[PDB]
Amino acid sequence: EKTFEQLHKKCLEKKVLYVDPEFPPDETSLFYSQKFQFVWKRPPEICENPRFIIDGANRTDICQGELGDSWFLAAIACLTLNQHLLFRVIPHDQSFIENYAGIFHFQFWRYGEWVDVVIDDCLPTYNNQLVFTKSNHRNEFWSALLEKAYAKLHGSYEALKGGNTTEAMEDFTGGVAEFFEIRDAPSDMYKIMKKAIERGSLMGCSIDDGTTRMACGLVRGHAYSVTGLDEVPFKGEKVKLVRLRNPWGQVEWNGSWSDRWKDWSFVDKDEKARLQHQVTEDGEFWMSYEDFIYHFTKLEICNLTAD
Ligand SMILES: [Ca+2]
Ligand SMILES: [Ca+2]
Ligand SMILES: [Cl-]
Repeated sequence: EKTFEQLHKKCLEKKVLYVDPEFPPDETSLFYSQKFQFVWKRPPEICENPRFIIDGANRTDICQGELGDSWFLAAIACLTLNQHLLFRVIPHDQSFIENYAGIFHFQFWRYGEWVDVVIDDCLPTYNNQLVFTKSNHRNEFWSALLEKAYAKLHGSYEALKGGNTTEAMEDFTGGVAEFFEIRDAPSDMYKIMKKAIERGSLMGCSIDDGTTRMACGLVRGHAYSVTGLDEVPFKGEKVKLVRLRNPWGQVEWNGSWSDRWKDWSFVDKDEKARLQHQVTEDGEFWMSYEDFIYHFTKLEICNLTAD
């Protein structure tokens, strides 16, 4: 069939913007169950200087919109902790300012092989803003486009409503997903999680809802990304910590080790820097290992295939 390269070249020669026949910018690509609201617009119509990737592809670029696909977004965020893996999914040679023909592509691991998914860059908007996933930088479009490509792989945006983080992790790595009930967690699980993150394995977690917020700042039935583990010295003892990211890009733990916790004052300025401590409402936060195990019920690890 026609490769991305073939289609891209063709559009450039005809000086036309690609329109995807198989996943067109209309209601069919949005939903399946019902017929029901959004204007489709390409990023150069949304803003004056759109960019595919600004300041690197990282986890601050993944902010959930009006679609319940946290399971997928938590996994993208995890993937950005591992830049060399990330660039297999997101081909870097793509631009709005050079050889632009309104066509992009992404690679996913599917039937024991990398498959290429091609999309046009039309995206759902309302009042000229993205309604679905966006970057916290208003001119950056890779994450919105990746979501679109993944929606195409599943037939519609609506098909991304509900899923398991481990499905996305496998689709991005070709690794093998493993589950832990935190209830049955062994004594050394801090160490297990630490070794996994250092190995570049993707890790997500959630609080089971038997399938809007909690007082402590956590969200039930919601995929979080595990983005770090570390030990800090605090009042003469070493304290084990866990870092998580809510793929909403906001709404955080408000307990100990949270952003605004006063007893951060007792931590040395260099240690703060090593932990990348920042008081910012970005969805990312430290919490104690002890509080983590106490609130979270499910931990999912995707182990990279021993090449
Ligand atoms: Ca970025
Ligand atoms: Ca924060
Ligand atoms: Cl660009």
